[PDB]
Amino acid sequence: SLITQLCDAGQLADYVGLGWLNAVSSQPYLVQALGLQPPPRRVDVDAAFRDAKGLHGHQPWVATPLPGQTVRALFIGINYYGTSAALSGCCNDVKQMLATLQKRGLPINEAVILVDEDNFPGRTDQPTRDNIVRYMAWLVKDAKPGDVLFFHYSGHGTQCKSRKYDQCIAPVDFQKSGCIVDDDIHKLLFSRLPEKVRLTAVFDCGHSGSIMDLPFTYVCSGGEQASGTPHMKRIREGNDVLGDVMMISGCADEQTSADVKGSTGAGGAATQCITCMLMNNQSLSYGKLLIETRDMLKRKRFKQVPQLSASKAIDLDQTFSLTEMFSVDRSIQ
Ligand SMILES: [Cl-]
Ligand SMILES: [Cl-]
Ligand code: NA
Ligand code: NA
Ligand code: NA
Ligand code: NA
Repeated sequence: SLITQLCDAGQLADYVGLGWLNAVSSQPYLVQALGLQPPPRRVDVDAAFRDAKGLHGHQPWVATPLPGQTVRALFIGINYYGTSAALSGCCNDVKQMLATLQKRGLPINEAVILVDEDNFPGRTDQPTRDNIVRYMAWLVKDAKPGDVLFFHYSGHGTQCKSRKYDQCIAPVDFQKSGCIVDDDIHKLLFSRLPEKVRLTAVFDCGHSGSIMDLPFTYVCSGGEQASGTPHMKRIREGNDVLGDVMMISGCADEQTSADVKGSTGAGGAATQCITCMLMNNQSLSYGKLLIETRDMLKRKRFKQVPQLSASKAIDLDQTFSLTEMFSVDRSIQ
């Protein structure tokens, strides 16, 4: 059962109290491009699920249980301290993610936190290639109808050579162990969910645009209005995802600029998008919330606009949530 009292297993983290909601930067940070990488070691999903046996998370805070549902979460933040790859804001993104989920009362049964920041309360382990792979398997391995899964990554996205380039993420030990290709992330995180499981995945990568091979997407570009009726669009033939996967990322505005012939930051946009969506206390639809969120990113000088991708065409009139299955937009084949 979920721990419902602070006297049950002792005191738990108060991330809001450590200033992680209100007293850390929510501004853009600099993300230098990593550059083209050598070929990665492709994932053996068998070995991943084997290495995940016996892994577990911990309950990060007390909250009100959702009847008929469990919640599992994996957070990955990578600053690449001391290297040419160093990023200032990725572990801070995870701080804000954790504090926002706590503030809003998401009842997480088990969380795993992979960050390279020292003295980070609740840190499970280092975000190495092998840890990311096995804990991705951990997140999805026990999934049953009604379950809710949450995934957050803030770190480098880049390209790696094949054995045409692949999009990939860089673990903290990428220099030794190589990157993880988006196809393998899709196979670990998305492909192995059964029906009636809900996942939300947030990828905060300054230089990717990748949508993890999902079949439907919606970009909340500059010409969208609250008085319009947005829809997702199909961008890939075929689909191997049974569950309800929703992904938040940032991408370039698809509206063509009126500039003919200001300052921004590329880091932190996806995290601000999801946290802004969660902090809005008015039970807005996906569509309306993405407008407000787009406006926040342009106000705060982020380079990116919001991108929502999914395993089904979500009716954007549906109320945004982390916990509910999608209402399908039947107009999108
Ligand atoms: Cl619950
Ligand atoms: Cl609709
Ligand atoms: Na915040
Ligand atoms: Na990068
Ligand atoms: Na598959
Ligand atoms: Na700003």
